[PDB]
Amino acid sequence: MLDRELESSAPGVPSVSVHPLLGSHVVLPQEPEEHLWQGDVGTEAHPWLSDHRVHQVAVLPGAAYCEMALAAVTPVLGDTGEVHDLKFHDMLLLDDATPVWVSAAVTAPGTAEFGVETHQSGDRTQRATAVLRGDVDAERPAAHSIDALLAAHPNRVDGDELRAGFGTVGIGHGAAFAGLSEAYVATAAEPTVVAAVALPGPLRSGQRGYTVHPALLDACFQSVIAHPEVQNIASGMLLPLGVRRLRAYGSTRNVRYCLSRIVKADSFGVEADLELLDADGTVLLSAMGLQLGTGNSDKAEEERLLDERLLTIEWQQRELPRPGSWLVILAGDDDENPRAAGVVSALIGAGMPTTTMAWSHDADHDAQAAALTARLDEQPLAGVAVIVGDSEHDVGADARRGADHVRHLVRIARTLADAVGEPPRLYVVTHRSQHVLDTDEPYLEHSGLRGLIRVVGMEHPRLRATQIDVDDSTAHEALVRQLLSGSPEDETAWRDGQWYAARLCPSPLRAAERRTAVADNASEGMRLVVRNPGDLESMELVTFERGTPGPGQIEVAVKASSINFADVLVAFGRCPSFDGRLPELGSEFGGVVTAVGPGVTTHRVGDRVGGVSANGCWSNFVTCEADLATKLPEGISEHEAAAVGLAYGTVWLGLTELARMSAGDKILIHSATGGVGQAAIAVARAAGAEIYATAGSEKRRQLLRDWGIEHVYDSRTTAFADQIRTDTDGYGVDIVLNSVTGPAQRAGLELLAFGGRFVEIGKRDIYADTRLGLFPFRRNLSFYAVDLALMTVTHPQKIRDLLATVYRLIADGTLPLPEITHYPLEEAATAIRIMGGAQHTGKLVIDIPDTGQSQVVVPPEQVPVFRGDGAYVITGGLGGLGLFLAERMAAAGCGRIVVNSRSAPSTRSSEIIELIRATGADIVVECGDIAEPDTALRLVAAATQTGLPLRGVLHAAAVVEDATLANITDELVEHDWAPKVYGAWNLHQAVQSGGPATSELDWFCAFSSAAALVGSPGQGAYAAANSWLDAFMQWRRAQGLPATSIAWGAWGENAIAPDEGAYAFEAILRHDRVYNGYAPVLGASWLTAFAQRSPFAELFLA
Amino acid sequence: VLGDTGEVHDLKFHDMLLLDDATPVWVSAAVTAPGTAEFGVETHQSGDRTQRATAVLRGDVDAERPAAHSIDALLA
Ligand SMILES: NC(=O)c1ccc[n+]([C@@H]2O[C@H](COP(=O)([O-])OP(=O)(O)OC[C@H]3O[C@@H](n4cnc5c(N)ncnc54)[C@H](OP(=O)(O)O)[C@@H]3O)[C@@H](O)[C@H]2O)c1
Repeated sequence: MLDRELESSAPGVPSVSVHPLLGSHVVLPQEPEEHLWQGDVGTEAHPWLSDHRVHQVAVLPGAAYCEMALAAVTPVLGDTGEVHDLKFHDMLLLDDATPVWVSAAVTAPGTAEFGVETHQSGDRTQRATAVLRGDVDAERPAAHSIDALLAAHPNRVDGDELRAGFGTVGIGHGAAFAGLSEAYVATAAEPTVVAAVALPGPLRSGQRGYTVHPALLDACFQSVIAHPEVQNIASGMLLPLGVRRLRAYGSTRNVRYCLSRIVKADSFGVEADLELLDADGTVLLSAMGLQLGTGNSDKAEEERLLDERLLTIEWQQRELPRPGSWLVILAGDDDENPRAAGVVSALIGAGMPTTTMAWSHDADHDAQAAALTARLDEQPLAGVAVIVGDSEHDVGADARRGADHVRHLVRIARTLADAVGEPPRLYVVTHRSQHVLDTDEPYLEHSGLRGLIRVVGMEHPRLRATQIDVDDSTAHEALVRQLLSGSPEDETAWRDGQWYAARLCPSPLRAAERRTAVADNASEGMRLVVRNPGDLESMELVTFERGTPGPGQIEVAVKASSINFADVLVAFGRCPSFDGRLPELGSEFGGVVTAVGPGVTTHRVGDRVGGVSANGCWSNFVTCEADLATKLPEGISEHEAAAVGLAYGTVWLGLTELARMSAGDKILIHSATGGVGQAAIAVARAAGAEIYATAGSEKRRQLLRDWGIEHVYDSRTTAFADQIRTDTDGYGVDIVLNSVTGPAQRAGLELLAFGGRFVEIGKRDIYADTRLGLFPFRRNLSFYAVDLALMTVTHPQKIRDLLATVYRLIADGTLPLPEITHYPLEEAATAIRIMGGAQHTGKLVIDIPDTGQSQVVVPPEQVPVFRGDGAYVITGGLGGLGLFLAERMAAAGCGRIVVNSRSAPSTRSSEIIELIRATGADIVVECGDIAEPDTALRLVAAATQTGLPLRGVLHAAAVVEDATLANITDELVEHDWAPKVYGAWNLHQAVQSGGPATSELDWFCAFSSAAALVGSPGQGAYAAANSWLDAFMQWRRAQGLPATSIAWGAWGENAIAPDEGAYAFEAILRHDRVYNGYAPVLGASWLTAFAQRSPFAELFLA
Repeated sequence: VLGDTGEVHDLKFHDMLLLDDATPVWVSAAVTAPGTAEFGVETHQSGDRTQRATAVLRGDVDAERPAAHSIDALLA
């Protein structure tokens, strides 16, 4: 509109052009040339950013920081430049609004430090850092022949096919990030990829002021994965971690191709060099040294894999929802079932024509099978309820009976499957078959049937194989309610009047699923720590092995320790440290020497001492250096010294030592109601200084006024400054014990006059690199930084003397001790909530229990598991997993490993045992059929023989005979059942039967199968044997004995690897969880098929 | 700063800013206490920072709109 422009040539709105990401730019008024941008990278501001998402959560791609760095070059360094050593730190998770701060600072001419950070509730989080360089030479790589390149790379890779592959590992690329059309490759020998990238149509409008659009640059990074050497080697989650050198030669608007080159292709990561070419082949941008990789740590990769692979069955309290003839059939005729009687009466009571069948063991099964098939063809029925009979506490009997039930349910299930018409719904009613409520002790016999009904439902889904695990107390009126409601639930249970329903889920927790113990407080190590800072509920009492001290160290028996404000920040994760590592809870202590390490003349055992250590002083025993402890004088207790130490030390150092607090001079004590505050008052009163104090609460301020201190102000504002200037007739103060921050720090410096002694104890502003204006220093001011924590490492003698001098002054009575409020170790979190909320006054002391009392404690991975002072037994050790585990255990440090297998050792097995015995650890081989009882005893006696107590068992012994329900013979059931169930019981008995050597074991593990859990068709007999063995472990745990079961997946020698399972096995044992299911889950065919068929795997579909 | 109606308190000017074709100035307001903020204008040239103006800002003050006058009566 030529008119609109001429009339608008007068009222113009004041606006300025900005970068889409970087946003508003400000150059700070300081040397060196320091720049600063503030901008939004939220999904509301930049919709297209929602299309890049890791694990279904929108995150900022690596490519975004690349653009930000490239963009920040020209304004800082007014020239053509590069971006060197660009690194991506934490993963930025995007919201509707995600403000981000970029900042570049000139270090040297033609060089500048770059950095993208994000600020949340005061806490800064660095997201990326690099170096900008302008001095670099204009070395534009020569244009390429797009025709020749594409001719040299004939093998085409589709973009959608590759982006689908990214979705499996967890990385999602939406419409915006689908720029990669297709990538052309050749072989692994050829290290290059010619990719056909292009910024999608919607984003072409939004090319705006981008050096390179991050959507486009990420599509180039995707192109690197199309290389065959990358696909073959690094078959894991590859995320960009950084870029060695980034330069833009021109506009990337017309980029149509991306030429990649593999520098290095390793299992850990992939390095590559990129070049963005236009249609002609001219280079527009180059990325040398693009580093991709498995996000963080090698050990953190294992921990993450283990979590995804684990599986557990969980029971949910459910209600029967919404809105034909029936047949009730039995499994024991000589046993009169009131459940069967009551069910038939309740179905007829509901108004359904019910018939009853009496199939029992030791009966003509071919004739009864024909009688059943006749009843089905005679009348069309809706469902068939199979009532399993319960005989009449002996497990031995229930293990033998459990086989007969499986053999009999196969006979019944086979005849229902072989139906001319539409098969009716099968309902199997078992008596306390499996564990649902934590209080339950499982009734076996029916334990094996849950694996069979799961396989029958998979082999023959027409008849929806449903299981109903009933208890004695429940009522038949509520049971038939389930049969007639027709809910699609396949695994169900009844405990009292409540209906439960199973559901498969991964649960790799480490809270209740971690070992527990009880430990003495006089003996045995126990320490207090936060498993994850921020949450005070995560404050745990952990165990530690208190070892011999030395050289030049001392073990102290702590009677008490303090709670400093520093220990609160540690609890919330807000504590700053020069080391970088977050310190341990408890800095100071007061105790009695336990042991003196070789060799120190200074300390003696039984000396009452107080000191410092780190390493957690909220524990019964602390090992501290001789440099950090001092004998307490007679005038003070362990608890008095534990409170005083740091508060008075910091003050002593700060006021009387650094600031040389003279008499009469005015002192400003910030937050004077606290520990350091009360200590400051004490020495200020002693020195004869005029006190000016501050405090947050009115109640807290009024306390200072009552303590006899005139001149009290608010610590949360900058009022105190002008108020003190008025209350001193413009003089101000002399000394300032600054615990406060920000403008209150600056205001405090501006306050003190001539004498000027600013003592900063507060670390926040130092670690934040706050540019402190030097102009107030024109009056001979003196700034003092104080970090006793650091001093304890750099000059421990000065800290020794500083503690020793305050313990002397306080014991002499030269200084009076402050308000001390004791807290038992248990209520430590409560003291933190109080201190952390500014509710407290004075000092808070943690009292350590000097008693013969016991306290419940948690061993994380201090668990023994594999040890040289203990023997081990492995059934099925001469082959399969057992031989790999035995070899791994011998290497892990095990004294005597008895290996068993009914067959003699093979030629390759004997060779493996020879090299293990050659490399120290002895391996005994005692053959036998574990199904026979004498074998279990012979094994146990052999493992103990070398003066070693049995510390663990492994039940890998197994037979696998697979057959379809139609051809599952009665003999084949006993073949698979015998080693798994009879061996497990004979092992259990051999352990109890054994003397005190066997009554000391740490674990009892049993290798189960994932086929029992899901229902792999054809297994059946093997599946049922495992479901009994899985329930047997929950029963063994219920009795108190240790017990474990690991339902394994598919091993190698997509499928579990050998060394992958070794870590999982060892890990599962470090934790107190009975059922563990290690199996490759990802997005497998058998899981996607199982999730859509039944609501048991509801959480897997999502 | 204070997303509301506000007063500017104790506005002081110090050194006389002489202007050139370019004279960059940095304004800077920080919250100190609630509904209150230290305001400050300054200029950095050759390494010497020069505070050209300062004040406090208040958003907690009450809108006591002075009464309107009679333009014509006033002129009489
Ligand atoms: N080596 C060292 O550098 C060193 C040694 C010791 C202590 N210090 C520093 O000195 C300070 C006091 O130590 P202390 O334990 O002896 O005294 P303290 O009074 O026990 O420490 C806590 C006080 O900090 C104030 N505070 C401000 N913001 C707070 C928040 N978000 N949460 C909780 N409290 C808050 C509260 O006082 P008001 O409400 O009265 O303002 C509270 O009483 C700490 O800030 C600590 O880092 C430094």
